Amino acid sequence: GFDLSTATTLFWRPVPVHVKQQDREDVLEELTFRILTGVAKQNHNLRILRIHISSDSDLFFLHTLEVSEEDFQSLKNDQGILVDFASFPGKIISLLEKCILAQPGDSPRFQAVLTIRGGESVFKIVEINDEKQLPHITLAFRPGNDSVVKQFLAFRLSEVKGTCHDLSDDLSRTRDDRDSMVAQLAQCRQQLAQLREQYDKH
Amino acid sequence: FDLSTATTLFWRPVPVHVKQQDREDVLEELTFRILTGVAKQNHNLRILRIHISSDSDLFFLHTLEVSEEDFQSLKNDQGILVDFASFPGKIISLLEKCILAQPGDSPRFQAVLTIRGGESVFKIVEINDEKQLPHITLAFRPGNDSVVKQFLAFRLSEVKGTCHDLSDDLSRTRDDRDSMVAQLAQCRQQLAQLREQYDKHLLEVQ
Repeated sequence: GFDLSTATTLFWRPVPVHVKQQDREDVLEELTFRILTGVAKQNHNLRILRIHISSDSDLFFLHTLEVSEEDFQSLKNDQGILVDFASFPGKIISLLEKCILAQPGDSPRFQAVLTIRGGESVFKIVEINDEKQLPHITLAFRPGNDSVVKQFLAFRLSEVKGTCHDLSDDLSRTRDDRDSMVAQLAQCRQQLAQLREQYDKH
Repeated sequence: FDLSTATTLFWRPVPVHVKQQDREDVLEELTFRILTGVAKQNHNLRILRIHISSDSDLFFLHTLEVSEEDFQSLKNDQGILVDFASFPGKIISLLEKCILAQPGDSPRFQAVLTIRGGESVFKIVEINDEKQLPHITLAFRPGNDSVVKQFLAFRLSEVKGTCHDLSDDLSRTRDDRDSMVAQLAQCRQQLAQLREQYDKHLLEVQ
């Protein structure tokens, strides 16, 4: 399937989403959106796009979408999506960018909506002009399950563990440099105090 | 089991001899973490939990969990002289022995994890030439999808946190480094200016 190793992040930012769940109350949450593009393990010629909706506050919350260069004609059909596969992530980004920048008094107002109906969920980005609500994109996401959330958290962990390692390396290098500057400052202060004595010389 | 009020008593990699049914024997370095706390349901019930994981296989997990109550069965089915409070200490010293063991040693302390599928047995053995004498033998359950999920979410928030702290120190360190360079440059300026004031004043007084 999809190899999160050879993957490329195109977008990875929190977006203000209106989450609507089945027997729970409507809530405005800030959810993380990551748009990934790569290939299939089985066939290195099959391009795939992956989208993840997660929360930094709920580490178990996850919603996923996955479409190959092939199956894109199915998704494109029924939706009316004018754009091709290569163009698709760009259409998604600009729309999520509009939602990010939306301000209270706005009209037309761009709003992201995630409707959770048990084992399936629908993500839409809508343009709200007073009464009328016009959708720019409507997508089909699958929530959970235990096996998928498990793999995601293992990916996230190795990822954070890695950026942690890099931070540690810079801190070492920075601390080493700071220590060298103090030695140089002390030597300069010594030269300065010695020159002052050499000034007397009376 | 309260993971909020929990306490880590041990947390280190130990060299373990992993034996699996249908696979070849392997010497791996596995992470051991010993925690003690209480039950969510009853704040009066003391519990001990031990996790065996790998930094190389993020899905590998084997767990052991015993409450102050359940200890007596574990104690009888073993001959363990020590009480519940004393038990983690017995485990630690044995894990230290395995950690410090060197190749040519005899008596040599060795950690062994046997996987039969659905169940796994962890033992710490003393090897004096031929004879192998076990000091501890424990029953571990390999983690399922739901248990591995919770573990990785715990690990992630934990690393995400120590990552934040590292970032803060790097900011503070970088700020200090930048200030030292400014101080060094100012000192070098003062030094060059004094030199001109000296040179001139000595030429002038002639």
